[PDB]
Amino acid sequence: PLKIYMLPFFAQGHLIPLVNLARLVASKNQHVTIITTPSNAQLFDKTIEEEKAAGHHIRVHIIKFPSAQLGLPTGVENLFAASDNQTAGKIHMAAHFVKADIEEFMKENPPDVFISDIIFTWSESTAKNLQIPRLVFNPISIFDVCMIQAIQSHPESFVSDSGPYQIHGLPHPLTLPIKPSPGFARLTESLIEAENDSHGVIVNSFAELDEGYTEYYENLTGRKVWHVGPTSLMVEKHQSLTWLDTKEPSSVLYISFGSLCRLSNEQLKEMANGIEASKHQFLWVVHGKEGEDEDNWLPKGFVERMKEEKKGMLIKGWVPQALILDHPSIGGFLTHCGWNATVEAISSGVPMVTMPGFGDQYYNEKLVTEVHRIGVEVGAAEWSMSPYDAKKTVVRAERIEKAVKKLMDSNGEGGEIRKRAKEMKEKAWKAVQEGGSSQNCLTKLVDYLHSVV
Ligand SMILES: O=c1ccn([C@@H]2O[C@H](COP(=O)(O)OP(=O)(O)O)[C@@H](O)[C@H]2O)c(=O)[nH]1
Ligand SMILES: [Cl-]
Ligand SMILES: [Cl-]
Ligand SMILES: [Cl-]
Repeated sequence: PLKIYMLPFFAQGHLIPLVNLARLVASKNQHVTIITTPSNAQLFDKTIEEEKAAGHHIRVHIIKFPSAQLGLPTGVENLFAASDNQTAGKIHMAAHFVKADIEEFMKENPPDVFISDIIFTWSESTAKNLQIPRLVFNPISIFDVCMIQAIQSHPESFVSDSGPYQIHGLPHPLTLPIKPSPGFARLTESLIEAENDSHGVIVNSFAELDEGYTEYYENLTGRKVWHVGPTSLMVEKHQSLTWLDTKEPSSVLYISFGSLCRLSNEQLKEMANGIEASKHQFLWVVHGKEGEDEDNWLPKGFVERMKEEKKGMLIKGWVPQALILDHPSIGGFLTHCGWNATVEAISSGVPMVTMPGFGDQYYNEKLVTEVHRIGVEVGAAEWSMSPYDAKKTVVRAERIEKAVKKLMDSNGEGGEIRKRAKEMKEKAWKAVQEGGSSQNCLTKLVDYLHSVV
């Protein structure tokens, strides 16, 4: 059994995929330690207790979050607790400050293998000075870094002031309506750089989804890709459901952007008009609007006609999203294309209507709509690097209405996309089931680590 230390970054889209990888590797009779901070460990300690109770050798080593060095108040230890770019940048800076406590812990208790999130750039020098193999963990598909690199390597394609823009050199032709904003290629230098006797990159995706981009990346960097994901699938009555029980199969568009990527008042109004003009049934979940005048973010009397024509339901608060996406009445998912939303949509076979909000979501959109055609693209109006900055432009209602109609209408393109989405669901569960690509690759990874030690 190997001694494997796993270092997640302090963000939910990074933390939970790496924790799930930790549960998978522990389930293969390995000694796994997750190194994290107190507020983050309490997001999954109950799962760890259940794994320990099943005989799996998995534990959490607590390190102090550098709140004092950053001037952050206690309990602000992940991006979900940040509310502005300054705080978000400080949490990114925290990845550098934890280096001393982690290096000290590893010089005293050296493990056999060190697995660290892409962000901890110091992990390379730490593994060399301790003479220990290190693998990088990428919590999303390898397609994103490929799209980024293709953009970076073709600056002549983005010289025009107005789009569309062509992305060349990839397995698929890709287009962008808006050019990437300065700094779009952050947190990729560790992934794009060539190999220096690399043990590979662990990728939270599956081979079928990344097909072609796996080879593009390996050819570009020389580094092996280990597809072991989606790890959230590998480790496997609310009034909304009651309303859905009255609707025809695949007849309801589910709309949810969550809390981080919540839309502006002007954007919510454009959305309601486009959704209403689409004439399709909808389940719209909005966060952070309880006790606010609906006229501030909805058209006049939107909710009145919404219930009179029996078209839509608007929920202000938390909904069981996993059960909603599994309900047969849902026929579409309008969302921001975050990785977790993308994986959940795939796992439920639900086609997406893509409206990316910030960051990696513009690349996730293209994987969904232009590579795999398991969703429909609304059309971005602004490229934002941050979820907290207010957008100077808005996605107009006709674009939202046209995209919903394109997916939800029967006689057209939506039938193919709906069928492709159902087939990707089967491919995703097959990859994580017994004998699937990601289960086989996880076994080969652990075997390879044994021969490296
Ligand atoms: O009303 C809600 C909002 C979110 N979620 C779950 O919370 C995660 C997504 O949270 P959120 O959208 O806030 O995260 P973001 O993608 O914006 O970072 C997923 O597992 C969803 O299933 C949920 O169950 N109900
Ligand atoms: Cl996942
Ligand atoms: Cl917005
Ligand atoms: Cl295989």
